[PDB]
Amino acid sequence: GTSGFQLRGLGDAQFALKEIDVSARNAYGPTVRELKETLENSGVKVTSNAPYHLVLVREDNQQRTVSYTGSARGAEFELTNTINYEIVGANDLVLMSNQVQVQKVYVHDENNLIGSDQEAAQLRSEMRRDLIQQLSMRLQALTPAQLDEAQRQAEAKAKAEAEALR
Repeated sequence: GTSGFQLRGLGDAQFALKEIDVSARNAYGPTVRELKETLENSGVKVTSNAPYHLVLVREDNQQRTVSYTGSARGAEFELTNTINYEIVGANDLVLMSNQVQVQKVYVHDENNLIGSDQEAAQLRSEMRRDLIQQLSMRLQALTPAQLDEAQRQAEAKAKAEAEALR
């Protein structure tokens, strides 16, 4: 009677990358924080020792008036968020760089002439979702091959300039 058999029920899935470092450049914000959480909770292990580094360079957040499309006194507010990040491989060399953005608009009522300004901060709670959901996704559509080649071609270019000079 042999019973050298294991169980089943593997729901875990494999990804391209399996380890990645979550870092930020110049201070730190919520974005880099939720990144680490979302990546960890998606099975990804985040280490300091990862071969590829995600570094978020800056986080911008635009509040401005779009004015009313007409001759009335409506005029709502629009919010554009821009999160810049870079993919650093080896030698502190940049493999690729990208920024993600989200554009929301605020509901402005005449009765809420003042309230709309106070409510505008309430959206901010939800804006926090947008960034992470869409930002994270790029990390799934990056493959080790793209990262490896991005280093290689960069090494060639950076060094080629050195060989060209003198």
